[PDB]
Amino acid sequence: KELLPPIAHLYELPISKEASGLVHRTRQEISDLVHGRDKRLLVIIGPCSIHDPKAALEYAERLLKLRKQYENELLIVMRVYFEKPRTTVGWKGLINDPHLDGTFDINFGLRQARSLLLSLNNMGMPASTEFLDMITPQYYADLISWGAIGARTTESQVHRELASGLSCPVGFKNGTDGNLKIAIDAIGAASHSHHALSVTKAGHSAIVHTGGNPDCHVILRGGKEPNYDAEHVSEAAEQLRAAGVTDKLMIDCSHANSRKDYTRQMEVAQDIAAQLEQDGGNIMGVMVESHLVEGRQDKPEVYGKSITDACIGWGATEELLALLAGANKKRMAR
Amino acid sequence: KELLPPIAHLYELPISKEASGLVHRTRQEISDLVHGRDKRLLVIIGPCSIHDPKAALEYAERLLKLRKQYENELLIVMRVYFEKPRTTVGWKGLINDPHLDGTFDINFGLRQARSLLLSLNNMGMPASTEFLDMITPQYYADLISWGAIGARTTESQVHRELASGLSCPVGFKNGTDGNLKIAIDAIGAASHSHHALSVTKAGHSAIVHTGGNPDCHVILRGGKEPNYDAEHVSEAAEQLRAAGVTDKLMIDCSHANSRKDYTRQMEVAQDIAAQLEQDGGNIMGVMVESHLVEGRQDKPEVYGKSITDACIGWGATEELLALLAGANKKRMAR
Amino acid sequence: ELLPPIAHLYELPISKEASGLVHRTRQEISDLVHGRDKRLLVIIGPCSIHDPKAALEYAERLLKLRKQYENELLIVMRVYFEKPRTTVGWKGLINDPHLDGTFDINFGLRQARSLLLSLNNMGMPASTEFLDMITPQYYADLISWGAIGARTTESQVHRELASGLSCPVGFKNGTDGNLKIAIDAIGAASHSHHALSVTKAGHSAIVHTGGNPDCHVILRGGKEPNYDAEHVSEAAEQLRAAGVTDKLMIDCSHANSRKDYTRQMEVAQDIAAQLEQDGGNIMGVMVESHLVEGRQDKPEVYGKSITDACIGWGATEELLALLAGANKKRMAR
Amino acid sequence: ELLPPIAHLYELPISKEASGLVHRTRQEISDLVHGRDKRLLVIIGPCSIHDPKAALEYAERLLKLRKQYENELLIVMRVYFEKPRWKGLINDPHLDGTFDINFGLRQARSLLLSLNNMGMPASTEFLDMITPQYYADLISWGAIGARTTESQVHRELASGLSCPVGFKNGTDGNLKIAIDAIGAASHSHHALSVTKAGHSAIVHTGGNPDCHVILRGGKEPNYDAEHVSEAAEQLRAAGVTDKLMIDCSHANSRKDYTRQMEVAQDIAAQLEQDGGNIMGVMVESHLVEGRQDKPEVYGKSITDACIGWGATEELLALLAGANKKRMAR
Ligand SMILES: [Mn+2]
Ligand SMILES: [Mn+2]
Ligand SMILES: [Mn+2]
Ligand SMILES: [Mn+2]
Repeated sequence: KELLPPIAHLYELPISKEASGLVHRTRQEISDLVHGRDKRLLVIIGPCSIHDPKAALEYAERLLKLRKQYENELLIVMRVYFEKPRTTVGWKGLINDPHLDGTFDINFGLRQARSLLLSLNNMGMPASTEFLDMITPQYYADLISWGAIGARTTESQVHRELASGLSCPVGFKNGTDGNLKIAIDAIGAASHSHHALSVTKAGHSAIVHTGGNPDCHVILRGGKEPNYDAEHVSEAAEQLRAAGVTDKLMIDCSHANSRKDYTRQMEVAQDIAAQLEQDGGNIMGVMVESHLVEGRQDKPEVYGKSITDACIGWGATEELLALLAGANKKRMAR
Repeated sequence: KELLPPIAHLYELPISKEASGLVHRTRQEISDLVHGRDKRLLVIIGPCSIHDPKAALEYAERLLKLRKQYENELLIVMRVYFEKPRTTVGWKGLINDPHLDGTFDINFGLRQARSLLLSLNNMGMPASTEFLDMITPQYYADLISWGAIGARTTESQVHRELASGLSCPVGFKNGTDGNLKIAIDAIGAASHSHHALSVTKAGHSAIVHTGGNPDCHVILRGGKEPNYDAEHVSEAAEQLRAAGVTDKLMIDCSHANSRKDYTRQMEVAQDIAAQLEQDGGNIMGVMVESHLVEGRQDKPEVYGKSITDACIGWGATEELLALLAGANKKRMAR
Repeated sequence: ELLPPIAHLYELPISKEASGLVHRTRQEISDLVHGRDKRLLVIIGPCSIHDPKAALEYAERLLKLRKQYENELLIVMRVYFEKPRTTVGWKGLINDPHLDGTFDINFGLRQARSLLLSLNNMGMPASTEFLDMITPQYYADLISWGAIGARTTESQVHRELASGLSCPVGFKNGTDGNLKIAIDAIGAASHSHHALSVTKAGHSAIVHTGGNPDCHVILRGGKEPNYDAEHVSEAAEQLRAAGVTDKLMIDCSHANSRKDYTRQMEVAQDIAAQLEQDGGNIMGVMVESHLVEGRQDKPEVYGKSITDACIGWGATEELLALLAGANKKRMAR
Repeated sequence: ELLPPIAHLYELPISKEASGLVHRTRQEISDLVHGRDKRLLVIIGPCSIHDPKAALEYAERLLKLRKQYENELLIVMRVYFEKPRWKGLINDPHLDGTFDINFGLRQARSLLLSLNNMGMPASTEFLDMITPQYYADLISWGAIGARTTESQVHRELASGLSCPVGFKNGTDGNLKIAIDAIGAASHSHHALSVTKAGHSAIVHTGGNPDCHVILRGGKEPNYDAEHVSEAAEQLRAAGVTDKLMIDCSHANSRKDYTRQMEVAQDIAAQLEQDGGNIMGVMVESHLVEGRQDKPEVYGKSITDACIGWGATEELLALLAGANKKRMAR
């Protein structure tokens, strides 16, 4: 199959006025969190990965009510990640393999991804994703209010350059090691201007002079040990001030910080709430892996149940958000 | 100024019949080493970085003599790296900054890199390089007999896919932590077939189905602790066997193993040499950083003196190669 | 920003049934060009397409005649998107799809492919004029017979294009009355060429064409009209002397009709008589027809040309029954 | 695999001096088209270029006459790579039927650049929608063939070119097609083209205000005073420049090279009597006269027969002398 260029997809699914309005302001609102001008708490919450658009839309419908209810405390954004990167061997995600049958139908996957994101934004839910790849971003980055670079790629030069060219805030994860320095450096690198090689909306390789991305930050996501608590937060903030970059950071309640057990996500959030109640001046956000139904499954049999990492279910998601708004209500009052 | 596609470079500088046979043959020869079919020692030696083609060619002429001289003991290949990754400080290498003046001139830079490579293979010197991104390899991979993926991108899914479609053998580095698993996972992923995005010789994005690369292997390059000795090699080999991948590996004499001191490359070589005399079954090659003149300089004033990592000079290079040839002749005769 | 053909092919893939109609009809026409079959090819429909709704209603009506007369005539609809005008005027549905002087080529190519896919799906093959080297890729797969413009029959690059098409192509005699250029053009179109063109992915490239063996001539007047037996017999002699097929198409409209739509029927009558007598050299005719007769400067009335004047449906029924009847007798000898 | 223009522009960028010469020659020919200068444009040289060595040798000689006659004639070399029919130098640069277009475009661009750099401006016929951008930048004057003057896509092409362009009457002898072609190419167009990078694209051309007609025979040869007055009328009637070019070879010579001089004589006399509407002539000329089927003799055509150098000297002197008088009055 010939790969369709971005312009093909952009022509069928142009950004709407409302969607570009929401991306613009959500980007702006998050910038304010990164630089300490607003004290609301970014919450990146949703499925480990998107495998069904229908489930994703219903998830977004519920999430949206809670984003509106808690809007003075939290800034809620949906995880719309298309894949779980592989150490090896599972399913590569919606874009790479949208039919979940090992066919590669990238053209269909990118169309479906663009469509899901346009629809979420159109209903009022801004969206987040991880940019793995140097070529796919162009397809839907205009519908993204916040991007991640993963633990496995935060050290990659071309990923740092990718980030320097995006128009959304970007979070960089510490190494699968626990190494924070690679993420701090990455901030350095992404904030500067670069002469990169990328591919245009028309599908041709090209030189792009990036403008630098001034709204990057660190994500604490565990390593050898969990790095979510106050002491790890304090040490990180120190390192961040020493490199002269922002000391506002995000914490991932999931992955290595929950030690690969979804039931511990709540416990990590409880620890974060307590830091917000005492002080927690260095935290601008959190990350949660959440779905309609808890746990995981190998085959997409059950509706709204993850097929990559296990997630908490809707019930626990309600509790968890209520917990963080409350604790953040108090921090914003001091 | 606009970016030229690989076909423009291939039309000025087509691969000669001699270079392509030299490449086909050297790749096959290295595959024999990776899979334990031959017991010669692969030796990847040469400047930390190429900043001058003239000095580079003169280096190769001398190195060519030793390659012939030790051809029954050592398989010698020139290091032809166009940069040292640098986290935000200094010269971006010869492809990005070919004029060494801080400008960016990638059309000139890719042209000059291909020229050099074409001239090295025509004189009878095979070449090795590090593939950093997904776009530039297409400009000269046909001239490369062995490649490396940088420690910084070892975990990167997109670099693993890159390696899976390269036709040369590829070596992957243990992590900046001393960590071997990530290199072994990389061999895993790079040996499989992948559906990925890349850019054709014509400069267009496209879907590629890679065939998988069977000749990948590990490179031991230190972590917090140097990892060139018997014990580390023994331990490395076990992990490799337990993962069902080749237990033949390469050891970096430079950088962390040298404790970042160019005067210690010889020490590490000695240790490797004693392993070869004794047993050394699991060693298939070594990396060495070497130039016409020893040391380093901040600015490119002195002819044939590195402006990136410090290198051993030509004299010490002859002594080291002689030491390795002699040790390996002994291994080969048992 | 111009979208490559692959973008339109992804949204509007050719269906199996369209695929089979195109294939079948190109072969069927091929047999007319080379005299293996004696049915009369009729290219018929509006001068230009300005409204897909009317074109669809027209195709529906035509399809029924296509079947009624299926043993005497091979009816293929005319789906031209413009009349080339040597003065100011509407640039046609591909360039100006919105009919407001806008240029919106993406929308226009998409709409053209869609109409053409809809027509093949309903069971009506389609013909068109290929006017340039770039747009045909977007829908050539949906076309059973093509024409090269009278203005481009001498153009080497348009001859190279015909050599690459997989449908039969017709070449017109020169506004002069000139037949040599069409004969030369068949000459050239039948050979392999190494030309430059644009790929499905939107890139310039070298293509090696295989030759198009199913080309033929179209008689479209002077100067003086050239549809009668005397002109026909003369064309055939030259075609033979050139060693190319001596089966030809005659255009009932335009200059052969003295630029008057009410005279298309008279040209058809004369062709009917020739078919009744002998007319062994005629393999097809061309007719400008719409739902309603005539023309109008603005698109005010439904199914009425805004380019050249066409006969209406009433006259269309009459003209076709005449050629079926007359060709029935040809085929029975 | 077709290289894009940018690959050839990267190897062979226009020099400071070539840029100057092109801009100046377009501007000077423009002056002839619009009646600010009364020199005679002479488009002269080989029928087709099949050897760059010969072409550079010919240019070297033509240069000397371009200087000698710079106050009377504006001499521009004819650098046409083919004759519509051997498929020409760009298609078949090796003259062996192997179609190495990449080599042929490169060699085409190289020769053009050398010619400009030696002080010799250059003209060619744009046949094709895709090739022009590989070297339009080195051309001071373009032609559209009689066989494409009616083509809409070739009119649009000329609409986007920065050099004056001449349009031929048809193989008819039909002038109206070249007249409607000026109208069309003078307007702005939304046409499809190919970028310097090799991708198809929408380009909005700005219009070409320096176009004009080329009289090149019928029918009956159409070079004389009467035929000229007839064309002028129609051109004025059509509201376009009544200043035109006359081809001395091809139809107007009855396909006879020896007769080229004859046409030039008629033209000279008009230039002396009055000849106000003539701004240019075209002549087919090589180092050696005649023609050949195989390229065995150096400097001799293998498409249309040309005059040799000796006759070129005479034909040029005759046109300069005649035009000096016109410019005197
Ligand atoms: Mn996950
Ligand atoms: Mn180094
Ligand atoms: Mn018409
Ligand atoms: Mn000629």
